[PDB]
Amino acid sequence: MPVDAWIREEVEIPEGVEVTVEGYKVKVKGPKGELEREFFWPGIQIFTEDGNVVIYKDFPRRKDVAIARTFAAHIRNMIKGVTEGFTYKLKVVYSHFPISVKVQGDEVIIENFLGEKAPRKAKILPGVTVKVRGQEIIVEGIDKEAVGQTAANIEQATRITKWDRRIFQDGIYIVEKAGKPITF
RNA sequence: GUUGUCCUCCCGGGCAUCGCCGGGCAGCUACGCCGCAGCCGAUAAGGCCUGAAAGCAUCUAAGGCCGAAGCGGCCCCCGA
Repeated sequence: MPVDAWIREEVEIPEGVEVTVEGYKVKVKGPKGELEREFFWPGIQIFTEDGNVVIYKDFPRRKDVAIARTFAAHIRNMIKGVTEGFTYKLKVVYSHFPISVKVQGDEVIIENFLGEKAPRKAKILPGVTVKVRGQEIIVEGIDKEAVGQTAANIEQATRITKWDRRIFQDGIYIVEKAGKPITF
């Protein structure tokens, strides 16, 4: 099990992303927008030491080392968030009634969900943009977290739990996440 | 309207503890009429995102998104 005792990690940043700290809060600014996050752990200093952002605490514990690596991964997703967007594709597939998925406002509305005269809805955050092209639907946007939430909110609304789950199966599902979610 | 009886008595009255019966206004009542929301925020159970401990995976270990007739505002009653 991990041989740390400093504990100190180092996070590699290019010259194409600059990062500036002011307290225990990290802001990452690159070509395409910027994104700020708050990393909230107590007793840990996050600071920029030259070209590298370093996350450290003097007293190592098993719990602190997990938190340090999670924060380090968050900066990396932010880095590849501020260079280029993340794309998840979802497909709408249906059991009987053609099903019309359009974005009206800052919510996606789905109508003709099993012949329904009522909406199913899922929230679409401003950092994420949702475009519908036929019955492929693409959730796209700056940050991996924003993109992950927006896409998943769409699947859960349409989610079948009200009847049989092997025979009633109409709804829009996560065809791409970055593999094929999710099985046992 | 009407029985008995009293006033001589038509008229007009007493009493039988409203004499009894018939109608019914005001007023009071139902066996009458009229009125008595939504939404939101924060949460449960739950569904999940990112994501480690365990380079992967994972709804949780931190961060984050929703979500109860229940909880508050909203609402009704009292209140120098």
